Amino acid sequence: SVPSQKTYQGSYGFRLGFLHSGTAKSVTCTYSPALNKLFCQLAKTCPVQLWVDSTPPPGTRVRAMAIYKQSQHMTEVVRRCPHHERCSDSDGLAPPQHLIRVEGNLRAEYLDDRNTFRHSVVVPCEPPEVGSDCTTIHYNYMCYSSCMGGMNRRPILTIITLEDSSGNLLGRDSFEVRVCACPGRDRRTEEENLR
Ligand SMILES: [Zn+2]
Repeated sequence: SVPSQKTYQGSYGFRLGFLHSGTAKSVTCTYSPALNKLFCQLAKTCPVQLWVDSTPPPGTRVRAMAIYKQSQHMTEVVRRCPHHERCSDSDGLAPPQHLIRVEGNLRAEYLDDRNTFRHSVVVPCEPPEVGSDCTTIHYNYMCYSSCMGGMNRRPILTIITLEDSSGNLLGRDSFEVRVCACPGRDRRTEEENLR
């Protein structure tokens, strides 16, 4: 099967937000609204904002999962390549096979689906810090888009779902991801191509 990628705000008005980081050659993570695509370096912090219109119930959670963007690859589980799954760069919580990690959240849980074999990482939905209007989750992507035997140059999407305590759907959003050495240059290039 294939997880849905349909944008759905739901009862709570759920959607994502991204910082405006620019495209200098030194940038480590940058988001393109025109492409709905995040460009980031290997294992670097990717701040993703969560926005809602109203407060969801206690026990609400936020899950991230990657899928291949191209239909002919959609049924294939997105996972780390044969090199990176064995490089012992564990943070003590994320399984070494998982592409997406959450940084600095001890309540993060990593799922290997018993039926689809797909990977995801899920955290409790938390209110903004005092003085802030949204909550930020810090993600890491642990393989390059180009990794042989892994993504192998195939584009992926990250799907973020807002879930109730049973795992039922409350909201959904998504964005394409390219993990690369020079996010600034590649974003500039792909945006120029689009024009
Ligand atoms: Zn890799």
